[PDB]
Amino acid sequence: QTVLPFTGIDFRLSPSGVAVDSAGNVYVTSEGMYGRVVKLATTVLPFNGLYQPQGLAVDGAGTVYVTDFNNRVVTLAAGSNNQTVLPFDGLNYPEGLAVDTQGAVYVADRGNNRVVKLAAGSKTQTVLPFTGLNDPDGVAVDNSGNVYVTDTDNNRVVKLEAESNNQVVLPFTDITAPWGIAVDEAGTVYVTEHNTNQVVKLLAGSTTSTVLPFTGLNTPLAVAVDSDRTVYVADRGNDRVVKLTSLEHHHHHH
Repeated sequence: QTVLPFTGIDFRLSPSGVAVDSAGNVYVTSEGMYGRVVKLATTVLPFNGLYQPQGLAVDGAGTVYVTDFNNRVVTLAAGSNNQTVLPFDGLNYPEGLAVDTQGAVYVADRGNNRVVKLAAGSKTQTVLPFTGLNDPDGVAVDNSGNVYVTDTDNNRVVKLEAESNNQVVLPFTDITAPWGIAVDEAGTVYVTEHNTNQVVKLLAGSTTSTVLPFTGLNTPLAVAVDSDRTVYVADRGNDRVVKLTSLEHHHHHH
């Protein structure tokens, strides 16, 4: 277990989201009235007008996607100084955000109890056929197009299967108010919760989740997983990002 050196900044880090790109750069949303996206290669990315930024994601091209409480999703192409606003419509306190391998953008529109999707280049959104959501917070999408959502106020993690289009509840053990979510290349789902200061995982097809051996955690809000399967957690209560390196047999990938 390692604390990332987010040093050389004036402001309180106040992490609300974490993401890792191809090259191991780590991106964090810094949640204040003045919002920022910070990158540890420490730089503050040139986003303008972020107000309490929440979820973020980064795709294979290095484009960074961020939701905030001005009810929008903004993107910044790699290197660019001009953000664009994606044409989502009618968001209400969007929290988690995910981007799939085809560039579609998924937003947990928490205030509207829904997950909305915008295909790449599109300008009309679709509401995904989830049922019975109640203040959903985190969203993730795996390589097969399965969508996972932390349905926070129903104390469950749901998965919209791409093959059946049916919603199923994943067997996480005694989960309460799940918040952050991420999915890795093997379909392992990682979740944080408001209730317990634990980060838990569930292997694909497994019947029991396990607790990851992090130690110092206070209020883990966000989780990300890199291609080595190292896990990163926004440990909000201690103003830091912690990572837990995977076993060596996971550090081969192409």
